Amino acid sequence: MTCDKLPKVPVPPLEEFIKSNPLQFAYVLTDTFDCTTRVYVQPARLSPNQAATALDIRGSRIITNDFVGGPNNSAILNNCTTGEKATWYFQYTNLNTPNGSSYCAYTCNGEEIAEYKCANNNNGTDPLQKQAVEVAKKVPNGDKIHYALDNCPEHHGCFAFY
Amino acid sequence: MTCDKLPKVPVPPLEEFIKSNPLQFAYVLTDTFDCTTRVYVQPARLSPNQAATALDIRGSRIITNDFVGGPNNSAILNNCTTGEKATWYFQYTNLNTPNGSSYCAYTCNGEEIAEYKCANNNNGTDPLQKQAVEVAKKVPNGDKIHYALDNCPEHHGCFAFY
Amino acid sequence: DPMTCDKLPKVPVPPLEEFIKSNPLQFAYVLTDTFDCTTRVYVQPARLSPNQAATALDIRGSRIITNDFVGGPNNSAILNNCTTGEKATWYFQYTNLNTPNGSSYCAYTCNGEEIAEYKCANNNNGTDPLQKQAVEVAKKVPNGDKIHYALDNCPEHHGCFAFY
Amino acid sequence: MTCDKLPKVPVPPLEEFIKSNPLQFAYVLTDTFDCTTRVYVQPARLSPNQAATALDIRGSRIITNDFVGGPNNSAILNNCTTGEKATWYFQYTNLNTPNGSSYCAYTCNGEEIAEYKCANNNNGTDPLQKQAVEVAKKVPNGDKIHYALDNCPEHHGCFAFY
Ligand SMILES: N#C[C@H](O)c1ccccc1Cl
Ligand SMILES: N#C[C@H](O)c1ccccc1Cl
Ligand SMILES: N#C[C@H](O)c1ccccc1Cl
Ligand SMILES: N#C[C@H](O)c1ccccc1Cl
Ligand SMILES: N#C[C@H](O)c1ccccc1Cl
Ligand SMILES: N#C[C@H](O)c1ccccc1Cl
Repeated sequence: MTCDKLPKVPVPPLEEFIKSNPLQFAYVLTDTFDCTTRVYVQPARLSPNQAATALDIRGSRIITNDFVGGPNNSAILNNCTTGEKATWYFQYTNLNTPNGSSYCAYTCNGEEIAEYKCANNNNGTDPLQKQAVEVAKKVPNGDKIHYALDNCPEHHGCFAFY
Repeated sequence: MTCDKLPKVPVPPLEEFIKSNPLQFAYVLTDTFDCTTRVYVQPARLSPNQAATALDIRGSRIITNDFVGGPNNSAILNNCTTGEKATWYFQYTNLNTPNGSSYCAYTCNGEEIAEYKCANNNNGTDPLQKQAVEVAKKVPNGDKIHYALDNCPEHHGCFAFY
Repeated sequence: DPMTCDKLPKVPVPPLEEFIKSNPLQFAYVLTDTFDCTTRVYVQPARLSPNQAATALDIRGSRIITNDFVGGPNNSAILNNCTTGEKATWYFQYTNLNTPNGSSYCAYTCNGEEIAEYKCANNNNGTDPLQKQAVEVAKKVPNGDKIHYALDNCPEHHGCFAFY
Repeated sequence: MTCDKLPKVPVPPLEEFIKSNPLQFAYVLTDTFDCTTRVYVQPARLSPNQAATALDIRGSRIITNDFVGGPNNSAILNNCTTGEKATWYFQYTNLNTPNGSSYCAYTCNGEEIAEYKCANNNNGTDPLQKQAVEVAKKVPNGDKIHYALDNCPEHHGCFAFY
């Protein structure tokens, strides 16, 4: 019921995320991540630190964050444009089931939730995702968590991009 | 000698491209693909057509194109914002060698080259890439082909994105 | 250097007289194909206009698109399409009007962080160095890859310099 | 009473016409210039001949004519689309009074009036315009001269254009 107290499941291996690509966010907190597709990328061959990268794609705009594993099943995201760091966790993951992939992740401002991202590739049918969203919405600031896919731009022949 | 007569090698399996991710374009024709990172994405689980997607990323800007195989070792790209189609070929591919990946790809305007993209993840050291560029530069419009990675924006903690 | 449309420069809108003294201009770079082969003429408000909105005329042969405009906050102009009633909020990336080498500017309207339309006008055959740097910057924002040179393969004139 | 004998007042300086912009035609002869707004444009900076241009605007359509001074207080118009020439005169002008601007202009087919255009930006209140029209109507073919602004298309937020 406070953000610091939410579940922290192990971060799955990178290949599980790459196999899930692409995902879309069904629920988010700030309207930044509305109408958004997530793609995970392995580190560049010549990258010395070997950090993987999350791509958050909204139409023709992309947000990029390198990420590396931290303590307490955290990931630390490095905004590629800004240099800003955030500590993220998974509330749960459920990748590459026979009904597809879902997960919900979050980052905190102490006991409040600063950002929330629930991703899937199965149109929101995972029963885990339903229960996770209910829990998150009761954490302080969680009232802003909303369905992210309601009035999105029309497509021009691509399924996952517009 | 003319664009319509350039080599057209078989398109590698999608897995070989995804294993190469991310790449950058070392040589391009127009200014569009300067300072750009390419990421290949598989089709969304629920996509009926199962077209894969090419992501061309330059800072906060992304250009997206679904692609499918066509005749004569072609790929037909569908621009995801416009629905415009372009027929592309590979001049050569050399993916996932012990020295990394490279390829050069092109699209024609009759006998002229309209666009050219040479990708790698090994800082331009594949000897195939140098010979391919020297050939393409001699095709009509090919004089515009240029090194694409001078004076690109500075990074903020990520190796492959900015 | 600025990475999204919402972050582009917003210079002060010059007095309308500076635009009218620049008439007519042509668009060298645009985003959609609507404003290819296009000449711009600025018109003061009609004497009897209730709101004193000036008008931008975008002329392409025998066709015209018209937008009333008025000043808004943050150096914006709010445009009112006279045919449709559609409104849009425009800014100037830069203006360089009435120099000893003529006039140029680049203006834009955003769809949030993407550029929705772009219009680089001049009357000096695209020689202003500001215009080159501006175009390069605007192309790099989301959707800016569509910005193109607008004056290739336009219809032949019949004896008028600026209209066809 | 004959078109060739109508008054031919001096063509005012272009600046006086530009200061009057925009005008509308209250009376015209043919159907062509019903529901029409007139805007005058100076020559382009790079025009070698330095001819100004009259813009006749009717919704989304425009007729354009460069014009230059000729003998007898004439203007010679050059249609920018068709190349057609016509010799025009002013019956009177009354630009930039404290009650706004009006004028009446004409072109002849010998003794007949071929086209007539009375412009104003004061809703037709200049007494000169009334007397001019009554005179022109008595010229051969002047029976066709009519009020031009009756059943005009509805507007969408602009005063002078639709
Ligand atoms: N598979 C799947 C989802 O339907 C989807 C739709 C649009 C964009 C991305 C995704 Cl994953
Ligand atoms: N590996 C590698 C390359 O150096 C590189 C640098 C920057 C962006 C992408 C790539 Cl592939
Ligand atoms: N459309 C358009 C113009 O080029 C413009 C840009 C910015 C402010 C006003 C105007 Cl009319
Ligand atoms: N002055 C000038 C330009 O060359 C020009 C050519 C054609 C139409 C308009 C303009 Cl401004
Ligand atoms: N109204 C009118 C005429 O067509 C005209 C246009 C420009 C200059 C002179 C004249 Cl008479
Ligand atoms: N001022 C004035 C006139 O009433 C007018 C109305 C509509 C279009 C143009 C003009 Cl000048």
